[PDB]
Amino acid sequence: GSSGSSGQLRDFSSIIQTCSGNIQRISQATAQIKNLMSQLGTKQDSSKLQENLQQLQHSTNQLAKETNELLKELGSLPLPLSTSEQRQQRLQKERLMNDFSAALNNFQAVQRRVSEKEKESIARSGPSSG
Repeated sequence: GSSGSSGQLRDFSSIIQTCSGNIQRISQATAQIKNLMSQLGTKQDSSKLQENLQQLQHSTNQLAKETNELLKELGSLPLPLSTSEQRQQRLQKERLMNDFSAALNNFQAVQRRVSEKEKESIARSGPSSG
C-alpha cells in the first residue's frame, strides 16, 4: 500500500485509493439508510434517525460528485512510456467506474425506497378547495 510522504499530488494511485474509499462510503451510507430504514419501521419514528438518513444521503451524494470528478481527473492524467502501465492504468479505472456504479445503483435503489417512505407521508389524495 501507500508508504512514504514527500510527493503529495493527485497521482493515479493517490486518486484511485481515494476513489476506492469514496465508493465504500457510498455503499456504506447506503447501508446505513437501509439499516436505519427498518429502525424507523417500528410503529413510531425518531427525528434523530430521519436526520441521520439525509446526512448519510447528502454525504454520499457529494462523495459521488467527487468520484465522478476524480474518475474524470484520473483518465485526464498522462500515460507512461510503457504500454504495460498504460493498460494496467485504464484497466484499473475501468473497474473503478464499474465498482462505483454497483455502489451508485445501490444508493439509487435506496433513494427510491426512501422517497417512497416520504411519498406515503405526503401522500396527497382527494383534492378539496373552496
